[PDB]
Amino acid sequence: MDALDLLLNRRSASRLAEPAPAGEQLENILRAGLRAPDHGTLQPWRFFIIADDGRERFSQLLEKGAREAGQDEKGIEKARNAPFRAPLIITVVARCEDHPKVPRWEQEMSAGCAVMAMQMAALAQGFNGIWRSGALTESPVVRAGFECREQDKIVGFLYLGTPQLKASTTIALPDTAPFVTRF
Amino acid sequence: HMDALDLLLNRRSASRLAEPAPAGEQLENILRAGLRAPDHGTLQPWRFFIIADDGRERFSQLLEKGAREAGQDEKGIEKARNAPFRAPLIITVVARCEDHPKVPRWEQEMSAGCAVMAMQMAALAQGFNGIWRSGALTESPVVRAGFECREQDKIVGFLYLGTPQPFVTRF
Ligand SMILES: Cc1cc2nc3c(=O)[nH]c(=O)nc-3n(C[C@H](O)[C@H](O)[C@H](O)COP(=O)(O)O)c2cc1C
Ligand SMILES: Cc1cc2nc3c(=O)[nH]c(=O)nc-3n(C[C@H](O)[C@H](O)[C@H](O)COP(=O)(O)O)c2cc1C
Repeated sequence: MDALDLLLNRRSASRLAEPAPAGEQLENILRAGLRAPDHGTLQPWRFFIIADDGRERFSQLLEKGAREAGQDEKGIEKARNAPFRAPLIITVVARCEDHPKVPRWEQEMSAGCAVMAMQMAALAQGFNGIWRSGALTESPVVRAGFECREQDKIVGFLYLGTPQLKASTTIALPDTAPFVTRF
Repeated sequence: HMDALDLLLNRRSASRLAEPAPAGEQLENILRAGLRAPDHGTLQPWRFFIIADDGRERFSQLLEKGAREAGQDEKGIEKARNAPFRAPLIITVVARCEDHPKVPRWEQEMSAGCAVMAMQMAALAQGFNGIWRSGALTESPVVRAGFECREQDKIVGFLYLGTPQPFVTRF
């Protein structure tokens, strides 16, 4: 795949199935995330790989978080079923530290950029994924499951796999006119 | 041209930048890359500002004003005013945020931040490069007013552009 083409046509996929990226292709995804821009080279990220019986453990963690948040039956059921929408999930935590010259939001932003880079690396190899978050990124139960300290943040659950639909190449490039001004 | 995977795995920024800046169709490609940022709710929560030629001088004056009104000393004021002349082109990205309970503010800021990275990568993909900068004056009231920021908006980066010269756990 061409680099400019990937960037111009970057699309996510929510319908995902086996096979998951694995072995060297998963390692390529992880290294792409570690190349996220990073003010001060703080490497403010932790990555959790969720696969196989990890998905069942993730289901139990999310259900407990949904119950603890007071969600209704439908929300608890959605949390229970969430991990089985893809064969692999990578949870990205912004691991933040007190650096007076590097604001917290910049460290979080670097972790978020890692998510996007990993989705792009998936796409570049014939896989795809979708960056998901929702209210349970803020659940104490869920954050404790991902070893969050008080200043850390879950910035995404990146669902990964083989997309059921090939990424469309039949769609026009975005229009810049409403978003761009000359300063 | 450039392999997509090699772009991602070897991605690097560049701070030493010179003319020529990307222009014409190559700049348009950079902007279109930013507009493909992941976007929860398709809120399109971004505004881009092209800073070049006389806009660099106007940007310089705005930063100088911000440093001056914050009481910085002469060195800080001069560093602020000189900053835009380190690259032939700068793109300012504003996270233009709206109240949607299903899409918290931080996610919209994230989308705008991802737009910066995508634009930097599009520069790199075309033989240019750049560096995402921010600094303390992104918060300056006069600087935010210069970029039309409402209280809920945020300057997430100044992307300088030109011609260049232990983490993983199994759950
Ligand atoms: C920080 C962040 C959080 C997101 N969270 C969700 C989410 O919880 N659920 C969802 O469907 N999309 C979410 N999205 C949007 C998707 O990742 C994706 O961009 C969306 O499906 C639009 O498709 P596209 O990327 O192909 O344009 C999020 C995006 C960002 C930047
Ligand atoms: C939100 C954000 C703001 C940043 N601001 C600056 C900055 O003001 N000055 C700077 O030298 N680097 C800044 N960086 C880091 C650079 O963009 C770049 O990542 C750094 O020079 C490391 O080079 P590399 O991207 O090639 O790894 C910032 C990064 C992020 C994510």
